Amino acid sequence: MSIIGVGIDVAEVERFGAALERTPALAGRLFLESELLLPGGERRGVASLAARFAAKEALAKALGAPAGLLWTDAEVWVEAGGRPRLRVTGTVAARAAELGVASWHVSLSHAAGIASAVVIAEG
Amino acid sequence: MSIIGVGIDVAEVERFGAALERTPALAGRLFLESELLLPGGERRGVASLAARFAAKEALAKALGAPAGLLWTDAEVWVEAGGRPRLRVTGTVAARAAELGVASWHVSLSHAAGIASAVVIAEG
Amino acid sequence: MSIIGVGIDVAEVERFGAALERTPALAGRLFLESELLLPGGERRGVASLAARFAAKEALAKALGAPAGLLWTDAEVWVEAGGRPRLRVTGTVAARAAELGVASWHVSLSHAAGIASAVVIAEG
Ligand SMILES: CC(C)(COP(=O)(O)OP(=O)(O)OC[C@H]1O[C@@H](n2cnc3c(N)ncnc32)[C@H](O)[C@@H]1OP(=O)(O)O)[C@@H](O)C(=O)NCCC(=O)NCCS
Ligand SMILES: CC(C)(COP(=O)(O)OP(=O)(O)OC[C@H]1O[C@@H](n2cnc3c(N)ncnc32)[C@H](O)[C@@H]1OP(=O)(O)O)[C@@H](O)C(=O)NCCC(=O)NCCS
Ligand SMILES: CC(C)(COP(=O)(O)OP(=O)(O)OC[C@H]1O[C@@H](n2cnc3c(N)ncnc32)[C@H](O)[C@@H]1OP(=O)(O)O)[C@@H](O)C(=O)NCCC(=O)NCCS
Ligand SMILES: [Mg+2]
Ligand SMILES: [Mg+2]
Ligand SMILES: [Mg+2]
Ligand SMILES: [Mg+2]
Ligand SMILES: [Mg+2]
Ligand SMILES: [Mg+2]
Ligand code: NA
Ligand code: NA
Ligand code: NA
Repeated sequence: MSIIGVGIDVAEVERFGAALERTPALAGRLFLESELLLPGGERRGVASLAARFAAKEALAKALGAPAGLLWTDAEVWVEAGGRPRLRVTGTVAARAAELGVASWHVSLSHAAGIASAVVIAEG
Repeated sequence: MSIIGVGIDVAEVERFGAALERTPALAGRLFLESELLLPGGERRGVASLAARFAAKEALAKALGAPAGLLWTDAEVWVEAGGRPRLRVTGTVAARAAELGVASWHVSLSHAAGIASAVVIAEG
Repeated sequence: MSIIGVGIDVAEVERFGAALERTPALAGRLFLESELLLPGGERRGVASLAARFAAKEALAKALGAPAGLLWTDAEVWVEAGGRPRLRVTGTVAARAAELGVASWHVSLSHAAGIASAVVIAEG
């Protein structure tokens, strides 16, 4: 295998929270039900959601961000140890197949009011 | 192939714009004519230029930033879909050959007053 | 080989400096003697240390951040040309072996009050 694409994205946490609050429908357009909850069942916070949004944008960049990708066709899930993972379906899986992507790698960070993500697509 | 180097760079957009304005000659030392324009023909903005500068610094880091690299020997170009790409020539191509680099991967982001880039060299 | 993990981390420089000053013992828990010095022998500054901390956090993320990793078992060292490198020992080396990691790639940046690092584990 080799690298097919890389993406980076930085989101301003305050700006992202304001966007979610402005339009009630927005959270459900960007996130699956599972992404909106913490492992315990509590509602996921704004910085953590902003990092997940950054991850989806970074994923889109790694694929050359064609038209037709659905936010909900990229899912950030979490291993027991706390590690974030990408699962792709539908439109995002189809674009990944066009490019030959077999494996996804992601990391998230949030500090100083910004949420950051890096995504590497390999295949 | 495998990874030969990775680079990251973050630039403060306001500081970068101030530098360009202070010294008229600076833009032409850092950027090719093509990089200074948008696809339509309009002049590229400061945040976008700062991200391109960050990309060139990240590229230099991926190569171990030896003396003798010219800014103008790294070019950020843009696919129809909007995706940024690196093309290397001259001094930067020669250093890349020393290390066996065959492929370049880049992504750019700008938010909250900062421009960010990640570059991976593979070969 | 292929990619085993990626990590990113962003640290607020001011917050990190305040933490070091608050607890004298903290620097020695996070850093080896060698990391606390510049090539010349002078004491390494706060932004540079914050970037090294970010690197160790990014490394931990690339390995899935299990319990039991020691800060001091990840070392940032510097090539003559100025390039940062990772050397892993003990607990961090053992976790890397569990995952099959043969090679480490790191880059650091600090601007606009934030220190950033990206780490890729390959094997
Ligand atoms: C293009 C997009 C990925 C950019 O991400 P963003 O977080 O909004 O903005 P960022 O500052 O982080 O990134 C912008 C950079 O990404 C890069 N980018 C743009 N198009 C890209 C593509 N086709 N592939 C890879 N990278 C792309 C560019 O380098 C751009 O900077 P530049 O124009 O100065 O060169 C994003 O806006 C998007 O998903 N496009 C559609 C917008 C939209 O309708 N929202 C999503 C729902 S469909
Ligand atoms: C070295 C250079 C790449 C750093 O990038 P920058 O955007 O200016 O500063 P950043 O904060 O983002 O990066 C600094 C970090 O990059 C790393 N860096 C320095 N030298 C490096 C090299 N040889 N290879 C890879 N990374 C290097 C270091 O880890 C450094 O942090 P540290 O000294 O605390 O360990 C950059 O200053 C440069 O191009 N060097 C020459 C300066 C110059 O004259 N300008 C360019 C025209 S020649
Ligand atoms: C988990 C840890 C790596 C996070 O790094 P940080 O710089 O403190 O915080 P960041 O904002 O940069 O990163 C947080 C993100 O990292 C990711 N992360 C958490 N656990 C992870 C793990 N097991 N593997 C990979 N990434 C992980 C998550 O995506 C998290 O965001 P989310 O919970 O919203 O999804 C770090 O706190 C740590 O080393 N854990 C132990 C804390 C500690 O005691 N200090 C270190 C001495 S043992
Ligand atoms: Mg963005
Ligand atoms: Mg953004
Ligand atoms: Mg820099
Ligand atoms: Mg910088
Ligand atoms: Mg962190
Ligand atoms: Mg952090
Ligand atoms: Na499916
Ligand atoms: Na040439
Ligand atoms: Na050892």
